Amino acid sequence: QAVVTQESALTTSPGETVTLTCRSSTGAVTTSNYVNWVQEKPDHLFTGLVYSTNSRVPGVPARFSGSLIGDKAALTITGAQAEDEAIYFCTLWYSNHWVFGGGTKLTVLGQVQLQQPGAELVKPGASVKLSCKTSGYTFPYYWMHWVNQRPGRGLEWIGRIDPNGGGTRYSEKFKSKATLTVDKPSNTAYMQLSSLTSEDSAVYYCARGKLGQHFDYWGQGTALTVSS
Repeated sequence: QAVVTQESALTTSPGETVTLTCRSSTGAVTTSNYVNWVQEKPDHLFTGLVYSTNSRVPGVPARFSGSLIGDKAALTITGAQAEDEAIYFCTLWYSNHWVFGGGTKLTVLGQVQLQQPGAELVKPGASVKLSCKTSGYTFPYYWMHWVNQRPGRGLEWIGRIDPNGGGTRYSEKFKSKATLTVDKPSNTAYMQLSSLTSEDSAVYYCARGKLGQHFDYWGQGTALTVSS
């Protein structure tokens, strides 16, 4: 329902400081929105940088820091590097669903694995079960989220599953379309999509998380094409 707005693009130079912001259409961003910041490199390489406003994901360089500034959330890069040229997304929580910002292309002048099939091709009307095989961590200690991205459109949160208890939570838009399950013996999360139409053509990502700590590691996505 809400709309999350980021700068279209920004340009910085190595060694400089750059600030990206994340705005909520409903009012000020508070810590109750649990903003996460995720970085997209080419070849569908998403990595989480900050979770829950200000916590840095372990292993992320110290030059990344998250905070609140005025009514907005902010990602500050102090001493930017050429490798920081990428697209930066923020996510906000609204009581029961995540909403993605539109992303900021940052131009710079000058172990845990989530394995997804690269693509799928099915005729309309079919059902499919996408997979996400994990390694490098103990599977049932983390939730698994699913996110999709339609061509020319933004990231949209589908839902999550907790492998231990089994509990799921879905975005209203996807309740009739998607069902999340796990197979713990093989460290695999599944998402079943039913009665596919051409509007279901998109890249579908699995992304790791746990309570208060979401979107740190990502699969590379399954590009699903529905066509007759």
